[PDB]
Amino acid sequence: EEVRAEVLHAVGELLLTEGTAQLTFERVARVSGVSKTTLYKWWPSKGALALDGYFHAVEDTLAFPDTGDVRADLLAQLRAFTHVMTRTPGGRILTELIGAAQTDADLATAYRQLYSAQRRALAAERLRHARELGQIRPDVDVQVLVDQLWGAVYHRLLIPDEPVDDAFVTALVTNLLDGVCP
Amino acid sequence: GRRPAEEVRAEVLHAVGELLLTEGTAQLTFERVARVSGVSKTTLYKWWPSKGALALDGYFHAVEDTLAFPDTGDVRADLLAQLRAFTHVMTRTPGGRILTELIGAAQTDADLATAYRQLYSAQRRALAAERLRHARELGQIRPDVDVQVLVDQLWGAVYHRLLIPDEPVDDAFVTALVTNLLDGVCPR
Repeated sequence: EEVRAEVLHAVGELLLTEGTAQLTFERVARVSGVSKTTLYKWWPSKGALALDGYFHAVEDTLAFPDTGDVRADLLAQLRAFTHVMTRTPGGRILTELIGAAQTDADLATAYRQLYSAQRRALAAERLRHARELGQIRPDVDVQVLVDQLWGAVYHRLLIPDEPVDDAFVTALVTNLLDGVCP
Repeated sequence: GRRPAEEVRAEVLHAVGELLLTEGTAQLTFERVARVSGVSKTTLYKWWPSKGALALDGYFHAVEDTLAFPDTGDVRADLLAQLRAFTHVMTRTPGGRILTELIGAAQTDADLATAYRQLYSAQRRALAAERLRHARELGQIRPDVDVQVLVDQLWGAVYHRLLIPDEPVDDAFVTALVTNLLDGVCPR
């Protein structure tokens, strides 16, 4: 049934208020409905459950605006993205998961299937619409842009040699849209 | 001192890089390095307080020459040449896996994360930012551009696609990273 909803909802609230440290099947099984091998059938791991619950928890906050101006909408989405990544547990949640995935193939697969593939598709989609209105050159690969935008933020988060601030986010978009050469 | 002592440090670092790149990080041990180099563990422990620091320092010096920045006066050509050597190292060498797994472990090991920056990433960044600032000083990059941001939009973009492979890391990807940035992605 759609009972998968109540679970995701519970997991989402937990993740956004305290991270994954105490995210257990037992606890989730109570706060919501029933475990009964269910959670295990739907979600084979703690990471799977975390990823699924996380995706749906930030889905709306991270949705792309479409007011006709790619610059403004990209800035808007990236700023909502950086707020989630730097002001809520979202950043710590994803970096830990990304970290663990480097030596756990199933978790890596789950990360892409329950979170990253969809996020990238959502970004590429908004980018394609701009590319249609001729706001982005016809020969530009939108998937590359995703890595040069959100990817860049992920990078500073994973390897914090430099801070993720609004100036950073704004330069990301401006450098790309206007180019860095004279 | 810093001569016969630095020579010794270099030999050890060379041994570390050789072992690390052929056998992987799990195989790297102080006992193994000491045996292979002929230098006592006592000395090793003094220079590298941990296995993490040992691996990172050896790794940085093993790829240094290969990842050095050409400085021919053509930022586009030099950037493409460096990103391609970088891509080769990260995808066609054990180096890619070695580094990504250290980045992964660093996510839950504060000390390793600190060593990763001090012995590898901070210096890689400075090397890249330096090449970029040079291009800016020569006028090939707008003077109001923050080169540190560019670092994340080039190498950072590669690391990202490498850490989470939803898309492939090939030459087309590499070339697009540079053209998008240098030429911009908006018409005209």
